[PDB]
Amino acid sequence: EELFTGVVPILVELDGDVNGHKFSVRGEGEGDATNGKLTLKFICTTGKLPVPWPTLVTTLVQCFSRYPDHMKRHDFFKSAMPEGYVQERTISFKDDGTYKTRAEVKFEGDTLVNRIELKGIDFKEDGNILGHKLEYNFNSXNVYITADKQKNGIKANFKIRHNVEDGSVQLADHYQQNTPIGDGPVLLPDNHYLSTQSVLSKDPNEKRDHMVLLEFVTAAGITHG
Repeated sequence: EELFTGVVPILVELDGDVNGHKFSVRGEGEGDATNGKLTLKFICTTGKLPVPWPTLVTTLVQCFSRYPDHMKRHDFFKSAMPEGYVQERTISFKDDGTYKTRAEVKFEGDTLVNRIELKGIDFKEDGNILGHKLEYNFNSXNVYITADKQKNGIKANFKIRHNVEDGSVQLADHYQQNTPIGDGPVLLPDNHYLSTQSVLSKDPNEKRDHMVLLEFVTAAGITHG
């Protein structure tokens, strides 16, 4: 019965901890899955953020992807709602540290809500992350999604290339698992991918450390006939 017909509003709240630097982020926006489009505004609610906003983009809602008319049959993310789903990820940054995230994504009335715990261990103090040496952009990936028979959900891995201010690239190898919150009702997709493209900006008026994030996601990689 998985119904994202509207433009559904979105809350994101993350609580985080990197090398003992506690912090909290809040995101409000809206998303239209019909058009694979979404818009979001993230504020760090503990003053200054201790890492680059781009490292958090993956972590900070794949229910919003456009799945073309013939591919609805393979949209786990939606199928799993409103009960929702759990998205766990381990993100290792080559020659630097690591993130564990665990996050619960679900409806709460009108709103789609993504609540996340993130803990980052052992990052170099003059590293590219801890030292905010990363360009404020985010390059696009086509993420491959594959059914997990056993845990009754999906998994994914991919390497994000973050651009560094000196002209080099910071690898962030992502590994991800999703598992529904409820029991009984979900769609397990044959492999396919999610092309996802992102634009980071700033609000002219916003005093707090923040990110504006526009984002466009469509699914493809099944074809038929």
